[PDB]
Amino acid sequence: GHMASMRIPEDVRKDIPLTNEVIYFDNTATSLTPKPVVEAMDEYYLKYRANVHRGVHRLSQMATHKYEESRKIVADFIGAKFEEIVFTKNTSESLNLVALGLGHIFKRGDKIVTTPYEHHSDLLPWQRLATKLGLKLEFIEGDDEGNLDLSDAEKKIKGAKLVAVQHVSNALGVIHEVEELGKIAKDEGAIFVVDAAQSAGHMEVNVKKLHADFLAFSGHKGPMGPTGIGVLYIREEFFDTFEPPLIGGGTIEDVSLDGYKLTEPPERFEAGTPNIGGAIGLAAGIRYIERIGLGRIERQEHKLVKRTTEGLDELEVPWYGPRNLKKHAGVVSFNVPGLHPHDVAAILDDHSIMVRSGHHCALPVMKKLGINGTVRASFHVYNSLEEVETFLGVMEELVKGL
Amino acid sequence: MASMRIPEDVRKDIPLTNEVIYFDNTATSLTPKPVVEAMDEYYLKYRANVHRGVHRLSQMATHKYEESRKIVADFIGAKFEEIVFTKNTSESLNLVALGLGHIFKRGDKIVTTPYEHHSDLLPWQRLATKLGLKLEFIEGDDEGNLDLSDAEKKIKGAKLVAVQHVSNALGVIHEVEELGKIAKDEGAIFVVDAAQSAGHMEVNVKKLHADFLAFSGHKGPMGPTGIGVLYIREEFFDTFEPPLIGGGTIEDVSLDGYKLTEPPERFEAGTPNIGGAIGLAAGIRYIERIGLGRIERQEHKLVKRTTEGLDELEVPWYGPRNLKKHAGVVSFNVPGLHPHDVAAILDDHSIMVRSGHHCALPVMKKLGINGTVRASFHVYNSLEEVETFLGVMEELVKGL
Repeated sequence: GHMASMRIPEDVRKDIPLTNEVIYFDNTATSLTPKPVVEAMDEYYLKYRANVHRGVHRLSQMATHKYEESRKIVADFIGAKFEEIVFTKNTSESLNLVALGLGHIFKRGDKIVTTPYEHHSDLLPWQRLATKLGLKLEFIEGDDEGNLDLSDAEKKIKGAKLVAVQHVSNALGVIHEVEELGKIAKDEGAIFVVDAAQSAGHMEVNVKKLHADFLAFSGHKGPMGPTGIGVLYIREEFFDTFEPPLIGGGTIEDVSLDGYKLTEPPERFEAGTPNIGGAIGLAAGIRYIERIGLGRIERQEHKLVKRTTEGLDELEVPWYGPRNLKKHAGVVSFNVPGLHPHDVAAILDDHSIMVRSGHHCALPVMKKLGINGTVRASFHVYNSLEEVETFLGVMEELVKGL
Repeated sequence: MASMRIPEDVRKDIPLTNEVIYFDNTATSLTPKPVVEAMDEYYLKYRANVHRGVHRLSQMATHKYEESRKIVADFIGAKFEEIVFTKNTSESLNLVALGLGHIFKRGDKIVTTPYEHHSDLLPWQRLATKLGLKLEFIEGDDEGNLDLSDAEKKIKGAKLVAVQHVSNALGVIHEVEELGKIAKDEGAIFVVDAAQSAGHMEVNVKKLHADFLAFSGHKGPMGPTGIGVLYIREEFFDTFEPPLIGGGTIEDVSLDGYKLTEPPERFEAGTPNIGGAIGLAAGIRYIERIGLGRIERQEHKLVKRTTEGLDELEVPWYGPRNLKKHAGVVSFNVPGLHPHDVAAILDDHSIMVRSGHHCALPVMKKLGINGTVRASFHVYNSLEEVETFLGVMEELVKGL
């Protein structure tokens, strides 16, 4: 897992056939998958297929070893300990598990604080908890670009029980000052939860630097892994507090008809046969990312955002999110005046340019901006400035087409 | 179905069959190349998120994801909207218990079997503890046979009944049709753990009288890991509270609240295991080409010869002696040898089997044993393999 010499983006594109067929700017929805990751999964399926849990036999020994290796690889990627990594199906499961597993700690009137730009998965579970338990759900103030008011964050966070924030917005591309928010939460004694679904694999994600108590991410996005695998980081300090929401096979020490005994993390939290192929694929993605380097990925994406946003300004096409590109990830949301985003996306698709349109599972963002949705181009290290120029040529013809 | 030799033409698609004698199918099945091919095709050729995005990749992924759900629905006799994707059976079962929790009142009763896998036991125990419910177990014998009279007595007044279709530790095939009729007569919710029956024999929600049913793609259906199914009968759509909510489960949201969408999306939070659903559908299509009939027949042959062969060697084996009630699972013990040791020796001969409690401690405690060695099959296993196995077991037993 060390960086290698390589040409970006050429050397990455070589491993991804779809890059030869379409201009894929829908990375926020899901990334394209490199051949080495598919080969790693295929190897499991065809060469060492077996359940884990240290079955006596050789195949289970090899699957168990690779599963464990994958969990270590994920731990190392985010700066956590092996035992603090739990595998889930996606970020959404991970976040819901936090709310279910911590539900018992709240008293009527306690406070939960989040941002107004959260993806539905990092809003709904907290709304349900607040409604059921009579809690206060408060939102840090921010502007239409996604920039949070840190003075308001300090006020809001004081006396909060739990703070949940996204690292990067999937609709705006704003990169929040998570390290600062985490500091405020820990200085105020609040539990700090981070939705890293749009940051992981696109920039540094480190639990210690973020002051995270819980952190969630999805394999299928930035990390260039498969679908059906997500991660939930649980800081060891919460092992005596967090109630496993899902229990059963693989989570126990002892069981009888009258009760049962739970084992230790991380198995205590992983009920049933895990997504063994998916964890292996994710580890593979992470290794692939490590070879490239998160610094190269960040830098490439910034070049793409810079040219895209500048192009759109030359076309008088309004774009959303921060103007300071230092705080803008590889996501450019925009709109063509007079045209519904779905129509724009359709035109782009006719030109083999894949973008997403709509509310992006972020209705409160759309409502705050007073818009119905946006068109969204989102990048990864394999996207090229040439593709951005094709895109801008198409948007130019669209715009002139009135 | 397609004309093919069993097990030879299935074996041709599973390279591992050339390396080992795989008798740990109840843990997980081996995966045929066409299932891996279907998933690779998704990853390399139409990789995208679903939810009907405008772009062509999303249109194709969405089409294939919907197709996969229909294939699953048809495999178990359900409707499209009643099929919810989960990571595995365990998640499925946990979701039932969490999603129905609100309907219970102190003193209501849940009934299950004493042979349940932990995943079909612990969620009920927890629910019973949290809410102050009665959790009762149907009496039965050491072979796995339930006492249907006692079942009648216990199910009366029950709010919810949960049973496994087939035991992963004993191989017993329960009278699920009969139990479900009883449950429905008594006004109880009927939940079925089909993890061990799916892909090995017919599983039909209408015949079983299921209100909820769970299974795992990685077992009998010859699908990938990380994909499970939770069937929710339409009658419960507005009763079942979705335990996981978020992306993809809504019609509208605002800072002050939300409204959920319709099933099945209402119950599937976040990006689904698209790859895994497509793989599972591929496995179900592969199974269907073989035909469940031919699967069940091939397995009965292997069990018959195995159980006869062990009888010859005076090696005790567990579960029903009546083979019509005995699935493709044979648990046993070699007297004077711990099951892990038997498994290790077998492993030396390239025969893969599992040993231990099989996530069924109550079975082991009921039988007065520490665990068992367990050989389990699928349609790709052969009688020649069983003979090789019996050969190794004979030599072993002979080391008096």
